[PDB]
Amino acid sequence: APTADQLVKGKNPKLLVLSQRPIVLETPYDLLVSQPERTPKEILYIRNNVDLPGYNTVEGASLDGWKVEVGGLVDKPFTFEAKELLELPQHEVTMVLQCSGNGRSLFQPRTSGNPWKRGGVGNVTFRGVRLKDLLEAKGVKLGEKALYITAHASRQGNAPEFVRSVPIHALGHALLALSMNGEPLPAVHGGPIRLVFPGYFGVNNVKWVQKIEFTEAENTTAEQMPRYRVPAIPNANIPFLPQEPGKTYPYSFTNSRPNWLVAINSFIFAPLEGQTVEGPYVRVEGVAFNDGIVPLVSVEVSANGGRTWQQARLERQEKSFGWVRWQATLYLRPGEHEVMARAWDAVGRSQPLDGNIAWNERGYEYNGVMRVKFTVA
Amino acid sequence: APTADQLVKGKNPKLLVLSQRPIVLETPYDLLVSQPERTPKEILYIRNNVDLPGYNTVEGASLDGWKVEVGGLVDKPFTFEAKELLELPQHEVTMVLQCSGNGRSLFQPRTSGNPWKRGGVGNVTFRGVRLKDLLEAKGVKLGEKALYITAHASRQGNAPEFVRSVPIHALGHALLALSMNGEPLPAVHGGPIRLVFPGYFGVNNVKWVQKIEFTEAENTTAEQMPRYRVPAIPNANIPFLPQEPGKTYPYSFTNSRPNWLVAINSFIFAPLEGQTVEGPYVRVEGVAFNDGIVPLVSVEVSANGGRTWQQARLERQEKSFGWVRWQATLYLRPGEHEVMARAWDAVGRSQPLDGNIAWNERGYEYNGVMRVKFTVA
Ligand code: MSS
Ligand code: MSS
Repeated sequence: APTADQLVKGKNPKLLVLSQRPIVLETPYDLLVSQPERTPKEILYIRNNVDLPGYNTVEGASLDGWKVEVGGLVDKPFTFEAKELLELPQHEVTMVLQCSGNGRSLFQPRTSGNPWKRGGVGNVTFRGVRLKDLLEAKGVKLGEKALYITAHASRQGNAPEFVRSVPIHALGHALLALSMNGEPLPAVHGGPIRLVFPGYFGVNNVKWVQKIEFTEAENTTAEQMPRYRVPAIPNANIPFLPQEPGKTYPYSFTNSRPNWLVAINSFIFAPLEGQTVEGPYVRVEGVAFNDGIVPLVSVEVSANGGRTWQQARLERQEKSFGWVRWQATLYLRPGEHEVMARAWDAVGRSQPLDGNIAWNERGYEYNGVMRVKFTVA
Repeated sequence: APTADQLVKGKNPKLLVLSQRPIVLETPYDLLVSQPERTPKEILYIRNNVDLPGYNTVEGASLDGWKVEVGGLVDKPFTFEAKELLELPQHEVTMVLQCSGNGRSLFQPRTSGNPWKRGGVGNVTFRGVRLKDLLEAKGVKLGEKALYITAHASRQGNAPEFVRSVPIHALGHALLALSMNGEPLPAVHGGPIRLVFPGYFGVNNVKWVQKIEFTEAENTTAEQMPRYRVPAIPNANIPFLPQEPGKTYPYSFTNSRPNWLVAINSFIFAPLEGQTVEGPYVRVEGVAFNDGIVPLVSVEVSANGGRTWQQARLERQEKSFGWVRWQATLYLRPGEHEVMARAWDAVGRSQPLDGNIAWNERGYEYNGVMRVKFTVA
């Protein structure tokens, strides 16, 4: 019954309320496509597993008294006040912030969790201090056994824990974010301080970060195992181990992998589903992205069910954690049509033609080839 | 100075001698493409790391007295005579047998190791007893901590060890091979008994198998670490972690993955490089394969540098560990042309447009898009 603006001060009233407690808001697709360069805080999706009491606003939060512990496998563990970061060199990164569960509702049969369509994604700029720059300023060196960064959320207001482990390789780009889109980081988006890992799924970008621990192993909390994992052959070159749709899987550390690197994807922004569009030359537009480790090589479109794929034009060629706009202009005769889009990156990653092959019981990492049916007048 | 037939009795004299000691023979490409359904023993490539004395023939070897130990994390370790397998249910599998290093010479700058072009591959049928069927017949159950199959070669004739670990998930298809292409398994191809893992690189298919050990960890031999590995983020969804070409990498268990699942690939068999072919309709032929876990979705060809990709026709649609033949008939005007081929499978795997992005100092897992330049008359 409450609208998004009543749950979170300053949110657009049209955001879809997937959950009140905890707070989960989805961007309507028509609103998402209206901001193809950068998703503003008024429409950016929300997914809390754990609400921090009083942080349910798009307004900034005070850094005053916000202490962060840095420990585990470092030579000299230390605590810093967030305000110290104001004096350190700052960097910004434009990145796709996407929920592990975005696309969940496209799996069949229905999976468990927030029933996202494609509105659990945004493209935003975070600004703050690189974690490696803070360690350098403090004169701290990582231990040889440090294989993970394990980030813990604040538990202020008697909140449950929220603990995520990412690979130590994420230290290269890890960012203590103080700002989003040039403004104070919204409280509801993890203000006053969020640890962001560019090119990693949203779950890993810990809002209200209070502890940063260098660990030899993945943390053993529920939020790390069995949740936020997909079936896999560990350290083998297959994106996931396909399973029978609808079957429960016995998740362990040794037969499943975490939601970490953002799955390669492309979204069609124009035309929209069921739209009538004019003339014979139809300009198909969208966005594409990967985990930012390598550049995209192509985004390709098919209007003949994959018999032929046509290279689209990309807005930029260089790799990015942020999405890249694309367009392909197709000659189409009047009547019903269907266009599909697929991304292809420099290490050969692409999208499955049938996204349901990735069926998993909590419905993570959907990246099936997007199809749009429309009419040419 | 010795020809292939002088190093290994019954090999075609035209095989390329890459190494005498140990024995490494490469199939010339024109000979490989001449057998597009099944590679015969007369032309099949050889790569020994460790020669077993007297096993340098295409002739079969006696099973008499060949004892295999099965141990580690099983309830009831046991030893069996290879001849026992004659009485057990047998299965056969057609599979791509490809060296980890196939394509090595296409990396730039030059890497270390056997300078394969594309002739370190064959498509063969192995027949014997599934390892899981032997465990079932013997009434043996795997321990909960069994995470690897660790296969040891015979050390008869004072030979050095050869020890490979694969994931326990490989138990599903693991095969104790007694025959190849309907004949006694050639001694030089691991007769009288070879443990084969369909869809895994050649290195893992241990010739002259003497011990099969279920282990909690990868073995710590030189042949497991640092050799036969590529840089990676362990348990993250990227086929490898790209590195600067020509730079030495500090391989460990925690920053690199083994050569395990066969990398998705496609080879163009017709036309051949620099060939003149007739008329306007050019029939491009080749083979494609992956690790057999999922079907291919398409093989696609481009004659315009990737601006458009055209779906080829596949010989078969069902998944296979063996290669699948494909053909695309292209309308081409007279003059110089270049055709590229790319495979795409059901989980979205494809090939990098520039294979050199995978540069690694021992030159493993090359799978760059193959290009063939030819003339249309
Ligand atoms: N602290 C914290 N953080 C955090 C959380 C919680 O709950 N808490 N969630 C997750 C998730 S889950 Mo799924 O994978 S997506 C997601 C994200 C979201 O973001 P935004 O809300 O800002 O949009 O966040 C992330 N982070
Ligand atoms: N026992 C044994 N096994 C074995 C060896 C040795 O040395 N030893 N080598 C490897 C390798 S390395 Mo590279 O990844 S390839 C390969 C293969 C081959 O096979 P053939 O010769 O039958 O073709 O084998 C495999 N196995």
